[PDB]
Amino acid sequence: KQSIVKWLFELNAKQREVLARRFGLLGYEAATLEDVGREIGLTRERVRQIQVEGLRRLREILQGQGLNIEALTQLTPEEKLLRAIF
DNA sequence: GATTTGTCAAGTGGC
DNA sequence: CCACTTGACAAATCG
Repeated sequence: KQSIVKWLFELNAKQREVLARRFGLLGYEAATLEDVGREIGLTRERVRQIQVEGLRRLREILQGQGLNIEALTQLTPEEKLLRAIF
């Protein structure tokens, strides 16, 4: 309940894999849209589509009154996720 | 100064 | 409706 990565586990593996692969989170190294789709098996574009849904859908999920201020290039990948959600 | 990267509007098409 | 591609496009990117 102390970081974003925890709430990443509320989506299908695709919106999880696409997010983690793209933001350098959870062991993966931050990757281009193309390299993520080549490793999943989808087009460069659909990966952004999977990204935005899971990103937009992560905003809905975060409306559980999480005391938004908690622990929010010097930007560690977790902090690159939040400002991508909202 | 071109290649790469993200993005758009419109496209196929239904293990 | 859905997952997904196609083919354009400006802009970030890199040297």
